[PDB]
Amino acid sequence: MNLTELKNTPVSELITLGENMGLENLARMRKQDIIFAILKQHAKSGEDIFGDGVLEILQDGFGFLRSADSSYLAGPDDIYVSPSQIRRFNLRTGDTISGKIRPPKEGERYFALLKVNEVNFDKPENARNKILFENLTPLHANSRLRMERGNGSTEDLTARVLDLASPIGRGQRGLIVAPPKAGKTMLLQNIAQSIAYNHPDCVLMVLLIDERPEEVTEMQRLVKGEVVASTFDEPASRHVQVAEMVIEKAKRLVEHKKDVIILLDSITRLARAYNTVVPASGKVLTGGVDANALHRPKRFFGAARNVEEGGSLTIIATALIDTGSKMDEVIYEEFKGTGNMELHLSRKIAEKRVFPAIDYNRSGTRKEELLTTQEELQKMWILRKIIHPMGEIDAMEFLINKLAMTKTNDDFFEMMKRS
Amino acid sequence: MNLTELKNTPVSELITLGENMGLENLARMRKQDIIFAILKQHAKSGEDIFGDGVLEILQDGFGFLRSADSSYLAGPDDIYVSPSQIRRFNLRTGDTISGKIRPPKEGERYFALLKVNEVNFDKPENARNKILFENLTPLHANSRLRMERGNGSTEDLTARVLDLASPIGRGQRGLIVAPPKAGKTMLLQNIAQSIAYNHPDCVLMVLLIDERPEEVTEMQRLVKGEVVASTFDEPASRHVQVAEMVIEKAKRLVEHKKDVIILLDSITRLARAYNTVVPASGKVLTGGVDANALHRPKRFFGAARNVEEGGSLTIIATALIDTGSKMDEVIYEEFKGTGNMELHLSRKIAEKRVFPAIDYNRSGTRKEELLTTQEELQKMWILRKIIHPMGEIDAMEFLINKLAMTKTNDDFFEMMKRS
RNA sequence: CCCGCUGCGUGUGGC
Ligand SMILES: Nc1ncnc2c1ncn2[C@@H]1O[C@H](COP(=O)(O)OP(=O)(O)O)[C@@H](O)[C@H]1O
Ligand SMILES: Nc1ncnc2c1ncn2[C@@H]1O[C@H](COP(=O)(O)OP(=O)(O)O)[C@@H](O)[C@H]1O
Ligand SMILES: Nc1ncnc2c1ncn2[C@@H]1O[C@H](COP(=O)(O)OP(=O)(O)O)[C@@H](O)[C@H]1O
Ligand code: BEF
Ligand code: BEF
Ligand SMILES: [Mg+2]
Ligand SMILES: [Mg+2]
Repeated sequence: MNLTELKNTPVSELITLGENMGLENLARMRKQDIIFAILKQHAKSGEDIFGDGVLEILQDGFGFLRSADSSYLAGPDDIYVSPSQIRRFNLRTGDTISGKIRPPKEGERYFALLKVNEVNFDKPENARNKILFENLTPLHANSRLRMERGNGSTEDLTARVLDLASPIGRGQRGLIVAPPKAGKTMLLQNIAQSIAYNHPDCVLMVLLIDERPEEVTEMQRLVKGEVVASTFDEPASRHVQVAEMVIEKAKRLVEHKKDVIILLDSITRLARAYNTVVPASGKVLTGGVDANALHRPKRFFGAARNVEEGGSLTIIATALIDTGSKMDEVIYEEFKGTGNMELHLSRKIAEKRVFPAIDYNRSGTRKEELLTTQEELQKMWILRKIIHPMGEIDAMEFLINKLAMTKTNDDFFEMMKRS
Repeated sequence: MNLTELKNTPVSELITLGENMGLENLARMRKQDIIFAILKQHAKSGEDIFGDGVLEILQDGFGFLRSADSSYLAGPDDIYVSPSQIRRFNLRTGDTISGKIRPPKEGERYFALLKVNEVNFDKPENARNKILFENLTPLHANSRLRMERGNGSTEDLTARVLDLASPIGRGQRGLIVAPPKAGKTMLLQNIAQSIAYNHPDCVLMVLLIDERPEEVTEMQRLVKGEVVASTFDEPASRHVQVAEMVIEKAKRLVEHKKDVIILLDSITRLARAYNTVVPASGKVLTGGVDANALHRPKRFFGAARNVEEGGSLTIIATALIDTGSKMDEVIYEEFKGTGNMELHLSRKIAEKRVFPAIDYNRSGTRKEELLTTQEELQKMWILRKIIHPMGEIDAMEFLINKLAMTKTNDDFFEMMKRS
């Protein structure tokens, strides 16, 4: 029992609940009004009411608990938190809070809360002395996020090729670059499925920025976890603040020694939104990029790291290259200077239609020896040496038609060694 | 005992110290409060507290001894030095001062220095009669900094190739120019190891401006010297302040006839920070560079020189090219006009996964006859004549698989002359 | 030969 359940419950159920116990209503107004009336009558009955939300701090000192359904923006229902509670519990923006709430008093249009009992999914006083995110000691990615599933399915081929080309570890700063219609979004979907299957302990938060609504619905339907989105019909500031809220929530989760994974549908459009919202400095680089536009995107992308104290933040963002515009090229080569994993998809392999359309020679990760073991690293070395002389197309066809009949990558390696 | 000595000890040790013979405390507050309390009680005994720092002189006349843990920035404990002491000892910004401090009394908000005992690791009676940095007569580099080792290991190979392409001397202005992912940071790490092993007498300082925090941790746990860092999380103003503090410290050390070596993880990011901080003048160069933006980067880079009076300052920095934005192109081609040593790494050799990915033909140093012997220069000329016709990837493969079987460069030259 | 001390425009986006 909490505010969220009543928010997501069907209108018929809540109208019946108000009808039998409570004053009758014919439901001539909005559902939120009926929810407010039900909350009022339940508070009058004397029963405590629960509430949940992700905290966002305002410049005055008070904060609002935004809801995930509204994609963490302001809305009609936003629990108010006083600066006194924030100071007492040392809360920061992005800290999810669950606790007892109260209906608004006179002159108040938002619910308030009197007690908290779940701060970032644990007992609240643990927030008294936790090490801050910027105070953690970062490290190179040590643990490996194996995307391989071993079921032998056709979609498992993309995960296997991902494992072979550019290994992904915990705390990786990854980029997936390709021209449009080259297989980016479906690669992200396959990555999300592999994460959900292999690594259920990780907190997967798929963030879509400046993307088509149909893809938003597809992600919400076929992804197990949390999906937040901001379609392309929304302003740039919308995308900007959604991204800030998501990254702050991820940082707060990491502060509690959690493994957090974020999949970004496109970092190029996030950089474009940041450029649009940035004040003009009078200096413009190649393309339309403002000189000071890329600081905040750099911070957002570089929030991903491997923490020695425990937990990690992985970010896998897609990007556009070879689109005929220097904006995308400069964005890619500027985020190439801060990322770790790089995966290239080429339109030539996509037109030839052999999927996944991965450019093996142009894709790799930094410090692969820290993820793969010695024998696996040597096998990867041999495979890359064999693949490199061949072109992209024939190498991809040879690899795909060479590991398809093999269930596991280890068996593929040993069969390469045998033959 | 020093103040920094109490900083470096764990909180448990200092709280036990404060509990066994000092006032009892259960440590409910921050560490700095305990440090202040124990220092005040120790001064109340009638003895003398000690401390140390690096001097930064404010525009009003007084100064503060910043600490390395705060990246030589304003922290919550900075020993105050009166203008009288500065005038007495002719102290300038960046001087490392160690001496007797006193606790803050009423009206005093930070610690204060009353007696000094060491200025730049020397008695304070030598700083009054020294020659300022700007008055030292500059000179071309004469003493060679041998990066070679007798190990024969693979990691030595890179250093060896450096000794063949661009010899490095004391007082050089180095530029490791390459696109992203070419190998600049690993090459800088190898240079740091070579400096630490071959030349332990040189003062090695590593400056990382706007780079990955994991690389900062790797430098800290790998470099045998001093590491000062400012990751991309910080703004450009912090970057420039840290840069000026480091360069002032290096200049003060050079004024005492010391060999100082500075390694810059990226001079391009420093130039970008200076461009963002500089006031607009209405004139913008191609690529988005302000017209008056590169003067201070020029001063920072040209602070490196060989001093005839004794000592030297050697700055080796990494730069960026082929990013797709002409900002980096103009920055590199402008720093090439104020440097001595250029070492180029090509992205395509890196994609071949052949390391080091040095561009031998585009790499060289100015006035190499002053750093090498006659026979060594003759052999280097012969090798360059051999290498020049062949392609860059072929050249690097030939060089690597030719000097892999020789422990030193002399054996490589002997086997090339013989065969 | 006697002297008063010291926004937009342009540029940058731009080939
Ligand atoms: N593994 C795959 N199998 C079949 N088609 C694919 C695959 N990956 C991508 N595609 C094709 O890509 C097109 C859409 O591009 P998508 O993969 O969603 O990334 P993006 O839209 O970002 O380019 C679809 O028409 C789909 O047919
Ligand atoms: N001497 C070397 N030996 C082996 N690998 C190297 C060497 N130098 C660079 N690399 C490779 O380069 C990657 C790191 O590149 P880095 O130097 O960080 O790029 P940048 O020069 O743009 O900072 C690592 O994954 C590493 O495998
Ligand atoms: N006539 C020459 N003989 C030998 N070396 C030369 C000659 N002219 C230039 N160099 C080489 O060029 C380098 C200096 O170039 P410099 O003339 O300073 O460049 P800039 O033209 O930018 O001033 C020296 O290291 C030297 O080896
Ligand atoms: F067409 Be997709 F955006 F590569
Ligand atoms: F990718 Be490197 F930092 F240029
Ligand atoms: Mg897409
Ligand atoms: Mg680097």
